[PDB]
Amino acid sequence: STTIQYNSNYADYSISSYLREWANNFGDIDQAPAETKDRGSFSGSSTLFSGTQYAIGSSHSNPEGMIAEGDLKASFMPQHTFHGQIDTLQFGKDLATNAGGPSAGKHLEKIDITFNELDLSGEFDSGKSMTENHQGDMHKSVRGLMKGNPDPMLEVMKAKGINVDTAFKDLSIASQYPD
Ligand code: HEM
Repeated sequence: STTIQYNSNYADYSISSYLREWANNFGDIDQAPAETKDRGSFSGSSTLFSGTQYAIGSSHSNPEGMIAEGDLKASFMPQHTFHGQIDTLQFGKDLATNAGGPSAGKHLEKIDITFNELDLSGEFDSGKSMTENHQGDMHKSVRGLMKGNPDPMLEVMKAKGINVDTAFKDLSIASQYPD
């Protein structure tokens, strides 16, 4: 039931084509300095590590950013597993905080791509090991993007039957943002 909305500027792009460009400019978060490192923030919480929205900016002083929305949970130390369900995934640039500090959540100033009703799930089990907790679709695909790697997300999407090779122009589940 997933659909996609794209800026008219990325009509010649595909899901893979775009995400590879976004990730390479977002960069691997671990290779970044602690100086400029952004580990993302949760909002709609009462919580430091859960909320309805998760937004994170590039850790290499680049404009790229990402916003996930749904039922999101972070397990923190020692496993640090991102689990729950992502309904809406959005990519763009210039992450900006909403009026009311981080607590009001953040927004992207330039929206490129938006996945809707993606149904990106993942469970966490405290009794189980880290390795197996990291196999969840949600964690391994989002963590991959955080490490500037679009590949895990791309095979999760392909497993969902979503075409990641066709340009947004001719992709049936994708429509263009009115400019
Ligand atoms: C407000 C949000 C978050 C904060 C403040 C936070 C904090 C931290 C801290 C302090 C570390 C240890 C330092 C380091 O390894 O660089 C860490 C590591 C890590 N983080 Fe996060 N985290 C957050 C959310 C997330 C999310 C959403 C993911 C994945 C999608 C994630 C995945 C990881 C992983 C895989 C490690 C490896 C360290 C280990 O497993 O021992 N974290 N995080």
